[PDB]
Amino acid sequence: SLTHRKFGGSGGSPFSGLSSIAVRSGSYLDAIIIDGVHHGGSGGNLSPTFTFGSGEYISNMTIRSGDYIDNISFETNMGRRFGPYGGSGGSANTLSNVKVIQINGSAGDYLDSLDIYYEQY
Amino acid sequence: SLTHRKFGGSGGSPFSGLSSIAVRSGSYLDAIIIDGVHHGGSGGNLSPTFTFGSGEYISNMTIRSGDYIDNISFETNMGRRFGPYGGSGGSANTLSNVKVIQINGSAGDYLDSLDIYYEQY
Ligand SMILES: OC[C@H]1O[C@H](O)[C@@H](O)[C@@H](O)[C@@H]1O
Ligand SMILES: OC[C@H]1O[C@H](O)[C@@H](O)[C@@H](O)[C@@H]1O
Ligand SMILES: OC[C@H]1O[C@H](O)[C@@H](O)[C@@H](O)[C@@H]1O
Ligand SMILES: OC[C@H]1O[C@H](O)[C@@H](O)[C@@H](O)[C@@H]1O
Ligand SMILES: OC[C@H]1O[C@H](O)[C@@H](O)[C@@H](O)[C@@H]1O
Ligand SMILES: OC[C@H]1O[C@H](O)[C@@H](O)[C@@H](O)[C@@H]1O
Ligand SMILES: OC[C@H]1O[C@H](O)[C@@H](O)[C@@H](O)[C@@H]1O
Repeated sequence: SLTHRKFGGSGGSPFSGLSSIAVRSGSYLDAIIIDGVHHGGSGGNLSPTFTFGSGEYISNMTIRSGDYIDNISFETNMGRRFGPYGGSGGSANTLSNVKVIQINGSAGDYLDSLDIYYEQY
Repeated sequence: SLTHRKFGGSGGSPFSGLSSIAVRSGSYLDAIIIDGVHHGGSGGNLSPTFTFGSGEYISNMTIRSGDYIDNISFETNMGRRFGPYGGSGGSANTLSNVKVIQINGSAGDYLDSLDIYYEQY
């Protein structure tokens, strides 16, 4: 069962465990790079790094996918855009009015899958 | 609404967006360092870095807290441990039989709070 729990007091300023995303891409996403840590192969070309500012989160994302992740694009609450990166195969799915919390997945020579954890508004 | 959606196919090796954790600790947790990104103050002492392997996740976690986070320890599904680090103040809460997805929180000079996102089995 997916949940969250807060521990501790009311002070300080909020932070997120997710800080940056880049991809390698060609016809597919060869790799996703999350907070600098590479997952996937060495093919394609490396994208610039998107670093989240304070309080900035993915609010909308379009992923093309089939057996792999073909393409990713996203927009943040601050109206900044990443991508599209990758190719034109697969089929498209969109998340809208969300707050992405975490990205897990699976990868070999390419990025096979993404598990997006998010809050749906 | 906290939610998960998977995109793509069945192949490759699993990875988590949450890759590494270290802390600065003394009496309290002065800071948590998530995938190399520092959150909190410069006091206490820097712990070694714990880095997750493919398919590895925090399965049990004990947090002592009060006004701040006093202490953290955890165990993984591969029987590895981190901590305990910090002091004996505050009171303990344990998450048992979980899969940690994300660690967010709030920090100033110390780690005021943690907001742990997880699957509860
Ligand atoms: O993205 C998969 C594949 O696409 C193209 O064939 C090239 O850009 C490769 O280098 C890359 O590995
Ligand atoms: O995801 C890679 C590839 O997987 C399958 O072969 C199909 O869904 C394609 O359209 C897609 O491009
Ligand atoms: O990443 C694409 C492909 O790469 C490798 O061949 C393996 O890791 C497969 O399981 C995976 O599907
Ligand atoms: O239920 C998900 C989400 O839906 C809307 O955005 C609002 O009603 C929020 O209160 C709520 O949390
Ligand atoms: O952890 C809070 C605080 O605890 C002790 O007083 C010392 O270890 C300090 O350096 C540290 O900042
Ligand atoms: O959390 C830091 C500190 O906050 C309060 O002072 C109490 O709950 C203490 O027991 C605890 O050590
Ligand atoms: O982190 C402990 C403390 O540090 C600073 O004084 C501020 O950021 C406070 O809000 C916070 O509670």
